[PDB]
Amino acid sequence: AWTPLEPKLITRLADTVRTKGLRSPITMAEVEALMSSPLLPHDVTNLMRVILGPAPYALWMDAWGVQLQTVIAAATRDPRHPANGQGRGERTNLNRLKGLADGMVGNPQGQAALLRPGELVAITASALQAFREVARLAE
Amino acid sequence: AWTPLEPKLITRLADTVRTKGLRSPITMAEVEALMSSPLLPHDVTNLMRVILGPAPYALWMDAWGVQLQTVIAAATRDPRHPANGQGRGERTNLNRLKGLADGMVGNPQGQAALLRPGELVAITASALQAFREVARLAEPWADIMQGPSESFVDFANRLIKAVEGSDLPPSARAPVIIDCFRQKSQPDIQQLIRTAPSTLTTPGEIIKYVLDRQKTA
Amino acid sequence: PWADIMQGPSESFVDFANRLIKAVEGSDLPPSARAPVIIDCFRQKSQPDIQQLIRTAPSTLTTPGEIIKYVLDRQKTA
Amino acid sequence: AWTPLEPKLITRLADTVRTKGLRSPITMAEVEALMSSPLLPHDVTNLMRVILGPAPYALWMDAWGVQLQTVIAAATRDPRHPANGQGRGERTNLNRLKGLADGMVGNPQGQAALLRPGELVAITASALQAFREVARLAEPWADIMQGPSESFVDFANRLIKAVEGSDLPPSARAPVIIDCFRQKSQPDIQQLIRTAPSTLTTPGEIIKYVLDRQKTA
Amino acid sequence: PWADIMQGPSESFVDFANRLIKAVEGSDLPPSARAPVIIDCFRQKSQPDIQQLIRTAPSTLTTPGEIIKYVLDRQKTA
Amino acid sequence: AWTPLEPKLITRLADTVRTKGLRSPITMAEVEALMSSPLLPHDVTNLMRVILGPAPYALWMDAWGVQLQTVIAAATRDPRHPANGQGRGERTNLNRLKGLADGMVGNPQGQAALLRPGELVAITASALQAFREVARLAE
Amino acid sequence: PWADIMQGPSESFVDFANRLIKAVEGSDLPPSARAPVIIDCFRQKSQPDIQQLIRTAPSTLTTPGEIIKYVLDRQKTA
Amino acid sequence: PWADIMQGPSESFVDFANRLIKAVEGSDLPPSARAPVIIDCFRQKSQPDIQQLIRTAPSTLTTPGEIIKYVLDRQKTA
Repeated sequence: AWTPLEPKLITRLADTVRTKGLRSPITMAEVEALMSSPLLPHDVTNLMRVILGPAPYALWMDAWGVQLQTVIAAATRDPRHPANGQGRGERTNLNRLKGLADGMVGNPQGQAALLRPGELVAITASALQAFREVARLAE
Repeated sequence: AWTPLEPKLITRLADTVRTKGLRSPITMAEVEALMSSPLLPHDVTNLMRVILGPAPYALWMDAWGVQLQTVIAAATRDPRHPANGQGRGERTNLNRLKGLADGMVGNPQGQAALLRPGELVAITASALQAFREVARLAEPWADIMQGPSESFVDFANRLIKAVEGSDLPPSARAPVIIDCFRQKSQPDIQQLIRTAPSTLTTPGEIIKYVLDRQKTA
Repeated sequence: PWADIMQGPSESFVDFANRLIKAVEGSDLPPSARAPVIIDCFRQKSQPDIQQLIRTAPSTLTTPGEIIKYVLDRQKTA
Repeated sequence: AWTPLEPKLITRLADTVRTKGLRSPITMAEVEALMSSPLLPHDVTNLMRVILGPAPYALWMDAWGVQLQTVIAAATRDPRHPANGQGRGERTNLNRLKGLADGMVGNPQGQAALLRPGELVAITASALQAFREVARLAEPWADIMQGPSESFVDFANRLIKAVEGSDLPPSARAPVIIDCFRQKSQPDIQQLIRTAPSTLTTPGEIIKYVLDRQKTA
Repeated sequence: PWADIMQGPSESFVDFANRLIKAVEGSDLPPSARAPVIIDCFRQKSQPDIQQLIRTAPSTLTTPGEIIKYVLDRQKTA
Repeated sequence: AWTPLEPKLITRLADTVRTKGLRSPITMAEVEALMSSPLLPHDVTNLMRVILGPAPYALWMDAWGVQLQTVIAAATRDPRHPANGQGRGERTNLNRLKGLADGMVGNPQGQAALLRPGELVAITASALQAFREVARLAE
Repeated sequence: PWADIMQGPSESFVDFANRLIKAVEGSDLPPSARAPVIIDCFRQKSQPDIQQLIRTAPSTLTTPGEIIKYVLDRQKTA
Repeated sequence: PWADIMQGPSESFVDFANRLIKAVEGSDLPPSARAPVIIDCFRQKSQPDIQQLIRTAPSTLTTPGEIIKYVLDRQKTA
């Protein structure tokens, strides 16, 4: 069952990003805090939509896609990925990682249903690395 | 059994709407948050009464009625609506959707008793769409120019804000943002983007390139 | 007093509408007489530019929300 | 049996391209006309040699090769191509499409002998798309303003021309034209469109309304 | 003669409309041709301020009474 | 079998419209000339795309749609329309008149296959009336 | 003579490319030596603004058509 | 000391590059840290004309030799 993040925490994090900036160690610590439980693509996408401005959000979408592509290359380079399965029918496509696959587009409940925990942690680590890249790039 | 929403959350949401406005993405996220569980007409009505001013509340009542009427037209166009039933005796009238039917007027307990979960989710989605309409209505991208003294990140922020908070379809924002970066953004940056040895096909990539090769001054 | 409310020369229209709806709903009128009074106060107050904007409405506006939407659409940006 | 195109039609088309340019809708219509029957690689090659200058001809050769390569990739991605056959011995190589295969180099009769009708129509569609690309490349909407002394029909003509002859998708031209009518078109017409008692949802309707209620001067 | 009627530089609009409607209805035109003629005479006579006022009508005026009402509403008080 | 109109005649008509205008009696006579044989929606659409500028073309699309809608109202008001049939399965929808129906979008050959001669003459008369309206409106 | 062709200070690039390709293809060179000569003449003629524009090409341009397309995209509008 | 090397107002760029590469390679840095340091010293030293010339590089320069070639191509002849 999907539970959304508190809008109070999200508002506090957005104001933190607004006053301290993207690169302060306190901001990265707060992001790591709100990045503790494995989030669904819907959660991370809406979180970055709210806390980041338009141009940093575009940059972050780009960087997140690139990092997820690196993850999928490593996944096709190793059939023992915690997102993959043993047979070929469990291979994870980027539509399933970005939340674009069938039964997931716009629906967080179905998303949480079909996604694997390894998928969730890989998406989360990818999003964190992308946030770091964009923060280092913006300023 | 009906449980009311916390007045603390409602007060925080009202102050959010008061400071950030109706159209900010944080405000829409907060509304989506408080719009998570299917609400009864009483809940949504009181919520909009508290968070919205008088005139936005009138506009929202209008828009909610229109959206509910579209829903009821789709319902009479398909007898398999999750609010409808199979026989004709379960057809859902607008008095039952707006909470005006018998046994519901002013009583949230009876409301929660007689209403269907499909009814609740349809009412909730209708109210969310009406809120979006009123927010877009209560408060121009093609008139945005980069000032002679303005930096590029401020211009990009302003332009992306005005383009995403406009009436364009979602699939037409990126090309418009790119073509506005190319034609606005005074001729130094125009020539900087023009003479790009690589092809830039995303606003983020254009922003990164310009920030790298910009004339430090 | 609702019948003394005018839209100031420099005031925006949403502020005037907020003030007027507040004073009309927080008054001694019956509940069934607030909407017609709000409409007829939008038409006679709300300084003559918006008065003419509401007068020359190709559609018939029969609700304060519809009048507010129409005026916000076609208002003179300034 | 191969029949050449009339040099009279080719001369008329060449003069059309010379006076109107590569991108005019009349020129594209004339090209579509002379692109009606499926042409052999010899025909299209000589046609583009005659109607196009040297540099546009080089560009067109490049673009035609790229489009034919995309076609051959789709062909190896589907063994049911009207140019392909069922067995592997009918697979169509680019030497057969560009007319470079054995028994075809320089000979249009042998070309017409060995080529398939699906091959011909694929070559023809590829050449048409390549011509469109080169025409769009050989010769900005968001920078168009209505001059202080310019009439409104001239401004509308210029704007619609620049918007339709641009890189936008076909489904994004009407909203862009409308929103450019509203934000460009100096503030007298801006206020004239703003105070429209009816909702104008088409460039033609906006043009008609403005032409009716415009300030005669 | 109806086709020689012009709105004087100092004349009000209701006097001009009265004179024009009088001369058009008391003439040799068929009954089914009076309203279009009165409208098209309002549009081409009625000195260029009112001409532009009628031209820039967001609504379509299809009756002499409607044109008279619109002009009386939005006329330049002087 | 579909045969296109000569680009030479179309070029001459376009230059006629360019020099004489839309409303001259010679221009209307030339349009009536090129409107002699019943044209398919593809033909009339491309013809108006070539001879008319962008804004007159938008106006003409609007007017053509309105006139075709009046025709379809008269058609549902009389089951004996030369475009209609006797049974209800031959009723003509606006997607079939504007060339938007199935098997017709972008293909003039299939268009000529499925269309009726009554359909063609109704489309042609509608387009002529729309051209007259737009010409009277433009100047 | 192809080796004497320079892009004038006021001449556009498409005219220069047309003139150069004409003079190179209508000359005594073998057919297999025209494209490299056209490329190397684009690079050394075509006054230093376009020279630097071609020099700083992140991609490798190996055809006169590709060079023409690149230059037409990134040229200094003036 | 490498971190004290600046390009003089009148000094050419090849002399500055020679001096900087000499002082960086003949220093106490590890071998794997010389190229990034040379690049970042080209970018921050090398007086603001060449600084802006390197900044506005449509391509990404990831080697001291490539930076030197680019600057020598597009340098202001004087």
